[PDB]
Amino acid sequence: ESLDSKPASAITAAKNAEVLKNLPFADREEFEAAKRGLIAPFSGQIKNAEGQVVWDMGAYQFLNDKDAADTVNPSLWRQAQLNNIAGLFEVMPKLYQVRGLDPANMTIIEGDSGLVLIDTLTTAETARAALDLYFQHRPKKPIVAVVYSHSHIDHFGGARGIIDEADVKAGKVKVFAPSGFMEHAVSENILAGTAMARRGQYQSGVMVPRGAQAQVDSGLFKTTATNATNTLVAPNVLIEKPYERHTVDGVELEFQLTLGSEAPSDMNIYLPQFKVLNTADNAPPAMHNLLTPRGAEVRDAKAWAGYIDASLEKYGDRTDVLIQQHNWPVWGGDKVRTYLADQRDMYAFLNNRALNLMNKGLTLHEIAAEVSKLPGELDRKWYLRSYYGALSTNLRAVYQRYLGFYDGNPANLDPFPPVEAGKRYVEAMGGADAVLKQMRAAIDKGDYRWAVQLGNHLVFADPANKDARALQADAMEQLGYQTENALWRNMYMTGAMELRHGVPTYDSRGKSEMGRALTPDMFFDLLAIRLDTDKAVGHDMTLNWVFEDLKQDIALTLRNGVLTQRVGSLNPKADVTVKLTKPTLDQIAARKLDLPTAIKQGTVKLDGDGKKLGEFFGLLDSFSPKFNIVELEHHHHHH
Amino acid sequence: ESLDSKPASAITAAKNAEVLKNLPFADREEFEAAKRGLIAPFSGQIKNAEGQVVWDMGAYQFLNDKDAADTVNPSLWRQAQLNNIAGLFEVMPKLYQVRGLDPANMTIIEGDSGLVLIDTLTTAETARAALDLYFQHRPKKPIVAVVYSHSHIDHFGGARGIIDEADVKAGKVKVFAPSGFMEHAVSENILAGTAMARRGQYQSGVMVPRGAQAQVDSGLFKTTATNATNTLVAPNVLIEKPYERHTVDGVELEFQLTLGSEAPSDMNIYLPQFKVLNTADNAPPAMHNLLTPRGAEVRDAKAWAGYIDASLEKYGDRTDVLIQQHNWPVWGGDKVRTYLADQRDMYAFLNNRALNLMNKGLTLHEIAAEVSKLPGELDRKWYLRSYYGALSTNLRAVYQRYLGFYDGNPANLDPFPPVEAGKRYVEAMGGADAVLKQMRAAIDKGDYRWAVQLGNHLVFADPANKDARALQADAMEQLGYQTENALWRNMYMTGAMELRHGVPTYDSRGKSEMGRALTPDMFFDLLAIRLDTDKAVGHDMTLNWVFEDLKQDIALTLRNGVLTQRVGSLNPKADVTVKLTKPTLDQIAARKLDLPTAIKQGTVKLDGDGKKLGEFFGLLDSFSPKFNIVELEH
Ligand SMILES: [Zn+2]
Ligand SMILES: [Zn+2]
Ligand SMILES: [Zn+2]
Ligand SMILES: [Zn+2]
Repeated sequence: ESLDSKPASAITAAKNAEVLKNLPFADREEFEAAKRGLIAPFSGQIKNAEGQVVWDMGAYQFLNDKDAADTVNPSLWRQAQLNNIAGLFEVMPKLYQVRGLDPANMTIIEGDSGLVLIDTLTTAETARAALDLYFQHRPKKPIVAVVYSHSHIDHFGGARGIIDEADVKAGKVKVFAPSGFMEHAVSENILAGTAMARRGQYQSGVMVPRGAQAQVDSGLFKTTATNATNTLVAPNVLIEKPYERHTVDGVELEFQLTLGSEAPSDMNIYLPQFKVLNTADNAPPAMHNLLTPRGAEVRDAKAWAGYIDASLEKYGDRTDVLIQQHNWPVWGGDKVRTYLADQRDMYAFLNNRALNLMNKGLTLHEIAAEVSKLPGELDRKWYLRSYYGALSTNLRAVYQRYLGFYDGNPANLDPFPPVEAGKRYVEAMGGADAVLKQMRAAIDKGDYRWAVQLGNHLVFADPANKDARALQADAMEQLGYQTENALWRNMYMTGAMELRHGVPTYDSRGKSEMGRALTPDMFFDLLAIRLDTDKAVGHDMTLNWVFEDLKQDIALTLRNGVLTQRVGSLNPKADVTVKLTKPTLDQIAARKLDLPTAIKQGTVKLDGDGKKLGEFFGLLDSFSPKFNIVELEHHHHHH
Repeated sequence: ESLDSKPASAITAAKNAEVLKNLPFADREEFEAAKRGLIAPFSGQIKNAEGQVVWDMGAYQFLNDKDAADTVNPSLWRQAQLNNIAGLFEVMPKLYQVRGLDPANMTIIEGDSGLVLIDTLTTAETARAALDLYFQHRPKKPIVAVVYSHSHIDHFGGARGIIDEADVKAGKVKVFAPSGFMEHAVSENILAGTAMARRGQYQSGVMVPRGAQAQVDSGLFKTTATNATNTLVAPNVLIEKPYERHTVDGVELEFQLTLGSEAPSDMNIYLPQFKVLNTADNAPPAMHNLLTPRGAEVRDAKAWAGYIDASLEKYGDRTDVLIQQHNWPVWGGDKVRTYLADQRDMYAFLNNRALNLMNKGLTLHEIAAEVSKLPGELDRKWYLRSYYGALSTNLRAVYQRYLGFYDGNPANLDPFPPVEAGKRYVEAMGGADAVLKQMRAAIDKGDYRWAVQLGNHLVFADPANKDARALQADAMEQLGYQTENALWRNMYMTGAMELRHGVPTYDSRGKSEMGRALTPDMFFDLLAIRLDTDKAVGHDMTLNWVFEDLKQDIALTLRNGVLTQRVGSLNPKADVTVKLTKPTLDQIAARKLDLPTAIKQGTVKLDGDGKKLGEFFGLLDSFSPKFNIVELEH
């Protein structure tokens, strides 16, 4: 059994050939839209400080001016080609966009004295690159203001690389963000940080080679930035009312809060002076995720449809061009009004259809199996295809939002862990060889979906079974070859690769500077996650923390291996009281500055039992950024 | 193969016998607490208008003064006994509680002129009964004010039976509720209404007989009310700030918002004049659900722990007795301070431990499998046992909240529907007979957990396989006999019963009057759910609605079988414009008043294509309250 990337099976090739026949030949419409306003193309590379590649559009040349290969869904191939169109774009005079230099776009508005930006891209490196491409064709001006459209890393991530933290803290640079920005940005990207960043590798397929038999696109972007720096700079002005009008450097900004739709902290930006609506990631030219593969809170499709309709009503009649923080604009009022109506209907359908079927007694997987397509004319639009969000996943996500993972059947009340279930199922099926025979029967039949279910049990029962791994990877690859969903392709390709070759050595948060924006409260919330309860039991203690810089008191309590904190108060009977600054704390937990060294230097001043502070830091776990996904967890010692 | 309730197997009996040996003998402490302040006991029956039984404490006599049977977990049996203590209770002079006459409790505060209530129970029938028991021991006075502690049916459900809708709309009666009350009450109880009410029958085990081999308790209550009326009356004062002080009829009410913890719209009520904290359902004497079996939005354990700590700081030093909207109070500042600290730690552990393991790469079921108990002293408290919320479920729920149902493994990206998976698994295992052989092996071994997994595939592959159904029910019954979790027992017992005898004829929302509180916006949100997309495709239309009573305009749009609405606006080119009142609309959709009849009467006035309005109503589905859970649909 081979570990090599197999060609498309006859079944796969035939399946893709049939997709070619049934695609809307409306063609060039989105190509003309993606090309319109192109000032300077980009096909090059973005490198980091150490000369490592961060971004590379050149890797995708195989897509340009060529027809779809048998190993890639033709509809997916079309989207991939559109996403190859990168560079600096002029929407209108004074209104620019840098697209395809990062997963997200950067909107640049030319003000009276400087520049007003909508989003800062994913990394410092890509943010800098995007701004440099802009400065190659437009005069050098300072950044006067920044808008964070939502709490997603691809929008706030590159902030520090282009703006100064001190200028934001001073109010010199206005940084706008929707209600609940930090809370949600830190929960998603920091608190559940390690899990998300790793799961995200499957979503983007970053470590998978670029080619017709591997990584081709990610639906709303190509892939993610490698070997780069994620940053976080807290906003200065928060959008709290449903609508807020603010003018900065002679630029009229009209914010529409869209909380709990695409992101927990989210908003649209209307530009009155331009007759342009920036729909952030609320209406991209593909079905978005109600539940993201990387892992984040469920999204509300009802609210999402409501917010879209609100934009269509409030701005639809005064918008000449719709711009987004992913992909190309939509030109002309007529087209924008149709687009928004179509977008709204898609989210409303996802919600209402699932609730209709839920109330009929259908469970998550029954619902996903019964709704095969978008209704009426929605199935005929290019901008509504499941390139990013999957119809099945989104239907399952509505079920999750309203009811949860549990289907109501008590036989599913207490599922076994994958290894325990794997061993039992393999035995029940006649042992390893019997499952391998059935896997081969399924692959021959072209039932790749069943073969992956079969193989997963075997791989989890015995990760040392090489035939099981090769067959599992072969079936996933064929599934990836067939899928129109870019994210599903990426997940399947990553899975295939990791089954065959193991997990590649890469950490998305390696160079991450997001921990700087963290308040002491946020910081202790992370320590509460890091704390090893098993080790911490029998070590009840109270630690008081006084931040001389922030004039903030935190009462930390460790009880029964559980860490809780109180902001603004101090415990009178605290085992220890720690006097320091936020920077000093950062260094100690990041293992940059040693504890007795800080006491020696006088940066840390203790009152009471200092041993207790040392033992507290000894109870904290350190999360490895690598973890097995397609096979069981790498243990550690012998079992 | 038999359809009869089997006795406990030797394995089951032995397993339960061992539980008896290892339980905290702190006994009487919770019994003294549950009995304290009992004015008048209740063991009787509550009946509806038609003389049908609604509530019956008498059905649980088997628990009283008897030791746990073979067929019931002893820790569960203890809880069941405590939950049998029902009636009228005095916490303090002017402060009363009616407990065990409904799933929830009713708090009665005696004001200057009348009564100030905290919650109205689940149904009109139980609310009335509870208030009558109170009036048998205390003077007759009017209800001056009502507090809805949260958006749960067991708290707002009996409102109409004890208060007047007109008095609330007029401001004569003050009705307090936390921020987002109606939105969340309607979403949970109405929009996902049918699914929730039906799933709830498994959670409560309402249709399962009461006995040592069947329904015994529901952890925070006995079960739910049968053949009764759920009501909904909209509040008139909404608590929007984190803390709000309001005084009504000389009663000082201090509200603490606890949004997104136990319920999306939720709050605690501090009573300054009494030195009493009402923790609603935020700190009951059992682990609560982060994910409810009946189906609702995930709960935030982080926020939940944060809110508890905030109560402990803000009121802990000024509280003599803690009262709750389920179960008995906790007496004395020292005990209340320990309780709240314990409660907070439980929720914080659930969140933090799961996040710790999530970041270690553990998936939902691996996390549930690795954490077997609460840490340190938390495992030693009676009030922290998994009688209601399950530790496994709650850990799985934290994973759900942060990451979702999908574990990140692409082999689980597109699971087959139960029938398709059932057929494939059964075939893969050597066909029906081979699975039955393996099921029998599992049951003999006492591996009931594996037998239910095996049998589910078979029952879904062929629901006509009688041996598969009987064996599946037998295994679930044994699982029910073993469990400390009351909710899990109820679910297993309901499953067993329905596998053996099919779905009983009962609807929890049969007599429901909740649709009255619905705004036209809310009403059209329900119609959007009811709309049959398949039938509606090719019937694009625009319908304008003008409510003469409310002075509200609604623009309805049906496009590609998708129903959307705009509040406060009208479409100029609408296919039809409907002029009516909210009451008139209610009757048409409830099929009480016919369309041409309303036009004849002049209650419905049309402008444009009236045929289109008739075809619109023809596109609406009607949800049957009955649906198969433990076998394939119908
Ligand atoms: Zn986004
Ligand atoms: Zn984005
Ligand atoms: Zn309740
Ligand atoms: Zn509740």
